[PDB]
Amino acid sequence: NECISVKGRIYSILKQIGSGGSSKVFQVLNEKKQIYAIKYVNLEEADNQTLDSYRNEIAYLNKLQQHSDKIIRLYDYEITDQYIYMVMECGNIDLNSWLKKKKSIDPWERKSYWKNMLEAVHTIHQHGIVHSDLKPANFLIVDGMLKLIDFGIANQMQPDTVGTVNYMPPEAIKDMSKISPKSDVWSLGCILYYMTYGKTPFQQIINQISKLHAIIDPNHEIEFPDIPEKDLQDVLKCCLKRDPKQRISIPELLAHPYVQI
Ligand SMILES: CN1CCC(Oc2ccc(-c3[nH]nc4cccc(OCC5CCCCC5)c34)cc2)CC1
Repeated sequence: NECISVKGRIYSILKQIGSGGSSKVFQVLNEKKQIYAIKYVNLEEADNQTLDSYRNEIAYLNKLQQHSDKIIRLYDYEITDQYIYMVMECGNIDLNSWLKKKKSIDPWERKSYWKNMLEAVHTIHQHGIVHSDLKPANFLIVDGMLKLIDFGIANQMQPDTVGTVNYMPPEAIKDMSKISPKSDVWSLGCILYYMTYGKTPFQQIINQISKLHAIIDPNHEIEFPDIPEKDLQDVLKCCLKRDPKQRISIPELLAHPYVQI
């Protein structure tokens, strides 16, 4: 029996669903037994740039509430010099844990999930935000629809019940600015590829250094096996174009036959 108090309201912890460096996400219940997700951030041992990323993430989450329902709802928040408490809507499961369960994915559900992802990422791009680290763990399944959890400004968190380089665009590897909204298109294309063939475009390469070479290698042809949905095979080919200027954009993806027909 452990509780959390946010802006006068008391919440009862069900379980810890996520943990990072200084952050924790809990599944909670209010006095009316309504479910919520609370993110706790310990600021006692936090630097100026780490503090600023959490401030910028809260600000953008609050602002982008009214612009799209495909962005996680932030009902309330408490921020002091010692901690951060964020009262958010609780989802059923994240897209990474849902896809790891394998099974059979319906073409109607995959198309509906892809539309939600395009809308969420489109909304953040319109307000000058480029995620740059999109992965299925950044998306949540709530009321049968996908919702974007974070905008990639603050630190990423691991589940509770090691990250990936599979969704990293070739521009980010060719660099170290070349990062633009097109970098998120590649990462979205990798998630859709995983939703279509049951694996990411470079999942066959278990080695991580040999994987990084394959993403930037033009001779390393990405396999696109034939499927009944021909419009789906085209979006995947257009999203996974190594040249960012030749790669399809979000406004072009929203007018593509795969989401319109
Ligand atoms: C492994 N397991 C976990 C619980 C459950 O799935 C989730 C339920 C709720 C949620 C969530 N709701 N609101 C949320 C608001 C912010 C963050 C959130 O999670 C972050 C982190 C949680 C673990 C996976 C990566 C993202 C949030 C998310 C996963 C079933 C599977």
